[PDB]
Amino acid sequence: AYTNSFTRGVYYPDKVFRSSVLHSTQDLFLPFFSNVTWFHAIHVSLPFNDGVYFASTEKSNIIRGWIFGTTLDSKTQSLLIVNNATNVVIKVCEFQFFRVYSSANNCTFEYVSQPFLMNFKNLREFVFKNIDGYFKIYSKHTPINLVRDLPQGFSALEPLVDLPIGINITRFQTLLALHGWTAGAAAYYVGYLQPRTFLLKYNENGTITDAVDCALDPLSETKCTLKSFTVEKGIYQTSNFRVQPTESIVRFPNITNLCPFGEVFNATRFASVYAWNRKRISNCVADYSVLYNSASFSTFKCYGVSPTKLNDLCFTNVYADSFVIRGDEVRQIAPGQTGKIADYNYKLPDDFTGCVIAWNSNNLDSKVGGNYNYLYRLFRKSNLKPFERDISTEIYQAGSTPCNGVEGFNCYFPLQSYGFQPTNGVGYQPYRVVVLSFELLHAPATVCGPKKSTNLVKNKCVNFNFNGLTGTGVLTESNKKFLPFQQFGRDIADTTDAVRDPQTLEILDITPCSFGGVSVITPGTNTSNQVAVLYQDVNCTEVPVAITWRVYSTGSNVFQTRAGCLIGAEHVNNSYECDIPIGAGICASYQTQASQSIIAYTMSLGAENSVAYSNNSIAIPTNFTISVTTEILPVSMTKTSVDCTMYICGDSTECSNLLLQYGSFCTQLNRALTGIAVEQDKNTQEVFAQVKQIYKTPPIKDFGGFNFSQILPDPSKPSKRSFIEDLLFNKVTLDLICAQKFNGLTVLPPLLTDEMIAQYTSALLAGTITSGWTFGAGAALQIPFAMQMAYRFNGIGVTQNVLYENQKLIANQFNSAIGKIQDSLSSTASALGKLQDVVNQNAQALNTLVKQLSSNFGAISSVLNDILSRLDPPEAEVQIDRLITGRLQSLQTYVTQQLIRAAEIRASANLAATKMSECVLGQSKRVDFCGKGYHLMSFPQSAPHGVVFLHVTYVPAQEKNFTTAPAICHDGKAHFPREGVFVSNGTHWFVTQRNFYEPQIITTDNTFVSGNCDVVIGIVNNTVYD
Amino acid sequence: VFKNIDGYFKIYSKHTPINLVRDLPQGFSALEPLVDLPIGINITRFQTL
Ligand SMILES: *[C@@H]1O[C@H](CO)[C@@H](O[C@@H]2O[C@H](CO)[C@@H](O[C@H]3O[C@H](CO)[C@@H](O)[C@H](O)[C@@H]3O)[C@H](O)[C@H]2NC(C)=O)[C@H](O)[C@H]1NC(C)=O
Ligand SMILES: *[C@@H]1O[C@H](CO)[C@@H](O[C@@H]2O[C@H](CO)[C@@H](O[C@H]3O[C@H](CO)[C@@H](O)[C@H](O)[C@@H]3O)[C@H](O)[C@H]2NC(C)=O)[C@H](O)[C@H]1NC(C)=O
Ligand SMILES: *[C@@H]1O[C@H](CO)[C@@H](O[C@@H]2O[C@H](CO)[C@@H](O[C@H]3O[C@H](CO)[C@@H](O)[C@H](O)[C@@H]3O)[C@H](O)[C@H]2NC(C)=O)[C@H](O)[C@H]1NC(C)=O
Ligand SMILES: *[C@@H]1O[C@H](CO)[C@@H](O[C@@H]2O[C@H](CO)[C@@H](O)[C@H](O)[C@H]2NC(C)=O)[C@H](O)[C@H]1NC(C)=O
Ligand SMILES: *[C@@H]1O[C@H](CO)[C@@H](O[C@@H]2O[C@H](CO)[C@@H](O)[C@H](O)[C@H]2NC(C)=O)[C@H](O)[C@H]1NC(C)=O
Ligand SMILES: *[C@@H]1O[C@H](CO)[C@@H](O[C@@H]2O[C@H](CO)[C@@H](O)[C@H](O)[C@H]2NC(C)=O)[C@H](O)[C@H]1NC(C)=O
Ligand SMILES: *[C@@H]1O[C@H](CO)[C@@H](O[C@@H]2O[C@H](CO)[C@@H](O)[C@H](O)[C@H]2NC(C)=O)[C@H](O)[C@H]1NC(C)=O
Ligand SMILES: *[C@@H]1O[C@H](CO)[C@@H](O)[C@H](O)[C@H]1NC(C)=O
Ligand SMILES: *[C@@H]1O[C@H](CO)[C@@H](O)[C@H](O)[C@H]1NC(C)=O
Ligand SMILES: *[C@@H]1O[C@H](CO)[C@@H](O)[C@H](O)[C@H]1NC(C)=O
Ligand SMILES: *[C@@H]1O[C@H](CO)[C@@H](O)[C@H](O)[C@H]1NC(C)=O
Ligand SMILES: *[C@@H]1O[C@H](CO)[C@@H](O)[C@H](O)[C@H]1NC(C)=O
Ligand SMILES: *[C@@H]1O[C@H](CO)[C@@H](O)[C@H](O)[C@H]1NC(C)=O
Ligand SMILES: *[C@@H]1O[C@H](CO)[C@@H](O)[C@H](O)[C@H]1NC(C)=O
Repeated sequence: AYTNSFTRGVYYPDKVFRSSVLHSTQDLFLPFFSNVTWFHAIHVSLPFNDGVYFASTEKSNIIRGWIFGTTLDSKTQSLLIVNNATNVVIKVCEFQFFRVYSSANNCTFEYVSQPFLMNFKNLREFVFKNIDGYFKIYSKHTPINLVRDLPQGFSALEPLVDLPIGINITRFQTLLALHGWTAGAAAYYVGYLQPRTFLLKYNENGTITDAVDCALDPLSETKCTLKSFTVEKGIYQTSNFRVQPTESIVRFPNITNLCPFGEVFNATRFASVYAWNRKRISNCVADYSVLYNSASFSTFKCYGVSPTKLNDLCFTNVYADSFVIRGDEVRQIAPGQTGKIADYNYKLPDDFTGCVIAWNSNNLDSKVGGNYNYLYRLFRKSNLKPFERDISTEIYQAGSTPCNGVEGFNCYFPLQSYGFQPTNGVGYQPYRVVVLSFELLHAPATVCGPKKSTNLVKNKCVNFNFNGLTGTGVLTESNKKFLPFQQFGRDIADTTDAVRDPQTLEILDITPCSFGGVSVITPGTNTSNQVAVLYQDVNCTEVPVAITWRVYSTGSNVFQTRAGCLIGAEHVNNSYECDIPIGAGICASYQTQASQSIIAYTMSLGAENSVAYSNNSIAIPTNFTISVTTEILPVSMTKTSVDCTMYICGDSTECSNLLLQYGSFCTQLNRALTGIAVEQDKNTQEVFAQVKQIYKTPPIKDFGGFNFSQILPDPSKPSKRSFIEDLLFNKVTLDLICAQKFNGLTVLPPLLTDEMIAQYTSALLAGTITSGWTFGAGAALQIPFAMQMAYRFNGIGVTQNVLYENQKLIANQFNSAIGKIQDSLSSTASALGKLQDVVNQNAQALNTLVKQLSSNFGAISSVLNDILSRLDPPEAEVQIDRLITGRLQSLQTYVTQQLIRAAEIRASANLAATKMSECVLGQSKRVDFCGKGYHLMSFPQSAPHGVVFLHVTYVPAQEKNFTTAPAICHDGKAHFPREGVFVSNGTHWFVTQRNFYEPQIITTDNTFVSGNCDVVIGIVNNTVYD
Repeated sequence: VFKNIDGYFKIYSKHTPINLVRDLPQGFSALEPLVDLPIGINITRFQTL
């Protein structure tokens, strides 16, 4: 039987308390939704690889006992756990498989301890792990409902005990004791752990409440990468994919330059004993396999080198000595061994980096009468130096008297050769011995081996090697024309691009295994859980054959695009607004095409339109909308202060004295940050403090129907802000601050408090609504808001009569616009994106800075205190200086990023100051500067580290067609409109303003004369009143 | 071209026909490598036979 493990196989990774923190771990866990074996134990009257997760839900404690080992037959040590009524007993010994075991031999360690395990069934979760000879056991007891077959539910297993088990473990078994055998059946669950990366969520109590398997599905991969349980709708770049190579191929030239070492093995007569000949070969190829294949031998023992080792080791100055010796003298030449021949004929150095090969030579050297030609000398002045030969025939005085002349009593220089006979000498028969030594100690290398190659593969990623040039990828037919001296080809980027086969002189291109970006496209995690996967710049004929999660690699949804391919969304022919941009004009959405799914499509650039252009057709608007639009501008950012001493050094005197050497760097960093903070204050002053005096709105708020109650301050609230200002303040969200403060990263408060910023804004509002643009230039001059509105209308080329004749309508439009602003700000949280993401950037920068303190930067650890405690000053300081360099580099990176961010914030603040000067303090003519349409006025509103402009704009609407002429000819002379345009309703002609349909009688006042009507193209005929 | 670097003695050569207007005419050509020998001896002075 089998089933799926939903949320089981989770434990506390280490004995450490945490709280309200999402922690990422890499350890042995049971993967989520895994193939868990449902065992049933029934009587008729398992491999332990990378830990085991064991679950039991049976009653009456029926399942009692565990076995772990490699053989479990008392040949090798075994681990056994057994439980009964009162306690639990553990052994690690060789038990012969008390019905459990027969005999106890070689027993070394046993453990006796507290009990572990004490119709609603209960789960008894156990986890067994074995790492570097340490066996950790984890457990948990959880009563549940009846049956439920591994229900939905999460809980982690606390550790109980760890065992120092020093034996290889391969298989584990369960045992149980039963009460004539009673018939019975039971059930348990077995799961296998893998090296996985998990994300654990800790509650306020520090209990692991929930987990995410990062390496299960793309959605959980995005969850683990963002370190959050909720993922906002969009596209997120996850870990990069690379198709792995298939095999390894090695290419070398054909076999050349052979060592003729067979001939010296096949020599008719070998070198003498006392007069051994020394020989050296180099610059060829030798093998040991063929050496004992062609020339078989049985008497050989080698010192310091493995028989297989000689084949791959590359010689320059190898010493070879071959001679015929007696079988009993074959083993006597070993260094430090005493003997007549060793001390007076030939011996090897103590540091003999070599080995001996011996074989029989009786049948090739011995005669019937004996070979009396292998003469030697078992007499010398002393123990001769290693690798020395002597042929000087000086008489040796062996006896007590100076034996001189031809001979003496038992005195002679040479000795008669051994009676070398085939059968008579049992171990005295001659043997040929060759001693090969390789005490090289030299730069050149000559004699290594044929350096064997393998078969050639093509059109497939491989680990290719060409005469030491190593790489990975596919090979293809080469169009390059090499030259005989050229071997491989490089490109502009100094990388290998084409290589020639050293065996046969054919050349192939090199292209490493195709790869690209992996992106996950998701809607809101709350909205849905199905995701799409984008493979960037990879042809998706390759990923399906590349089928760690590869479930989606052979999905029925594949769409190919310029950006790459998309899997998990269906391409559709119709075009919508872009929601999630994919790239190269492809956008993804989540909709029902009634079941909802992810789709991909070509983005629409807006509704198709054809402007009704003609010779003489104009469209004139007859109505307008007073559109009030919010423009959010960041003005300042959180003024940050950092002290080197607190951050870089954990209040250590030694670290402080080592850091004082970098005083220049620290003063530069402090100067840069102080400059940034003073610049933030200057930004706020330049944007807001543009008024010499603080103006006050009158108690009578009568502005000809315009209602400024939502933007003017309300005395009720303690901080005298407005309704809209309060909404903006609530929308932006401004512990980790305590940790930042404790690590020496402080936030200096702005010079201007939110109260005085609101007071500056209120002064600007009062000046704007009571004086208009005049308070910007010089002394504030009072003017009714109606006539200021008439002036703003006159500014955009609309005659002031329009506003006075529609005063109530414009006032109602403005009020409804403010109402819509209030509703939009109250409803959605996406309004103040810019200020919120600025705050998020600053918070992320500070969090990254605090997190880099965990990096060791190649030191022993990331904490100075343990370094000081565990190290004597010199090694302590040689670690601490590296740590200081790392942390100073992190601080420099932070300060540089802050300088660039402060430059962009200063650009935004200069733009905000320009907008306050040109939109608030006056009416701007710059198109689309102070909002979309014809700008009328603006209202500043303070917001957390920024400003909001309520750009009031005139937008024409309800346009209609008219017939138009460039000029009028009345009395043979052309007439032109003073300021407006000629239009005809079909019968009569009229002069009108260009932004509001208002026809007027064509008279001498609104028109001026110029030349005659035979030059202007498109002039028409009409009459002009005096 | 005769070189010796890290005990490795390298020979480069090239063969060109000329009308023998005069010694070392105007022209461009490179010397393709022929043989490198791992000699590893001291070279300071050289002579032509
Ligand atoms: C220019 O556009 C104005 C709207 O942008 C438009 O105002 C609209 O006028 C109509 C009729 O005068 C109103 O319609 C409603 O009138 C009353 C409420 O006052 C209702 O009882 C009726 O049933 C009807 O629904 C609109 O309410 C009003 N819109 C606004 C925002 O006030 C002007 O009339 C237009 N001017 C010209 C010259 O076309
Ligand atoms: C300017 O606009 C203001 C908001 O649109 C408006 O204030 C609003 O006034 C109305 C009635 O005058 C209030 O409506 C509520 O009045 C009482 C309050 O106890 C309730 O019992 C009623 O049921 C009703 O809900 C709004 O509460 C009030 N809104 C705010 C935000 O204060 C001003 O009156 C407008 N200015 C002028 C001159 O009229
Ligand atoms: C195009 O514009 C024409 C010029 O304004 C317009 O003609 C005008 O039409 C109105 C009635 O629709 C006339 O108004 C007078 O009508 C009678 C005439 O006897 C009087 O008794 C009334 O009291 C009223 O004053 C205008 O007299 C007339 N303009 C002229 C100069 O005669 C056309 O109707 C417009 N046509 C279209 C299709 O838009
Ligand atoms: C964290 O543990 C505390 C106990 O130390 C929990 O507080 C009690 O929880 C029980 C069961 O949930 C309630 O019956 C009590 O009313 C709680 N006591 C108090 C004073 O609130 C607390 O609920 C746990 N928190 C979480 C998130 O599980
Ligand atoms: C897969 O890789 C590229 C990328 O799609 C393929 O190149 C396209 O091939 C199709 C059909 O032959 C053409 O219509 C496109 O114009 C090609 N585009 C580009 C950018 O090259 C290529 O044919 C496929 N196979 C291989 C081996 O690359
Ligand atoms: C001005 O007149 C033109 C043409 O007389 C109008 O354009 C037509 O609009 C209708 C529906 O909007 C289409 O079915 C026609 O194909 C259009 N014709 C042309 C030639 O473009 C235009 O709508 C009129 N202007 C306004 C503001 O309505
Ligand atoms: C505007 O009216 C004038 C006359 O009042 C037109 O001028 C005449 O045009 C015709 C045809 O080209 C000529 O035969 C006459 O000789 C012109 N008379 C004069 C006095 O110039 C003129 O054509 C009209 N405008 C247009 C655009 O037709
Ligand atoms: C579990 O594995 C067995 C054999 O290894 C297989 O027969 C069975 O279908 C698998 N079950 C699941 C749910 O994958
Ligand atoms: C449990 O078993 C141990 C030995 O394995 C023994 O010492 C102990 O007496 C047993 N207790 C009971 C209650 O069976
Ligand atoms: C294991 O026990 C056997 C007795 O059968 C003994 O010969 C051997 O020396 C023991 N080995 C160890 C390592 O204790
Ligand atoms: C290597 O030997 C093979 C086997 O016949 C031959 O085809 C190939 O041409 C040889 N290459 C060289 C460089 O000798
Ligand atoms: C996700 O949707 C739920 C309702 O289904 C809503 O309560 C929640 O606010 C949404 N998430 C976010 C981040 O707004
Ligand atoms: C888009 O239209 C073409 C023909 O115009 C058709 O072949 C194709 O199947 C359509 N796309 C989809 C996703 O059905
Ligand atoms: C626009 O005026 C020119 C001037 O001669 C004329 O040729 C053209 O036909 C006119 N356009 C149309 C659409 O009639």
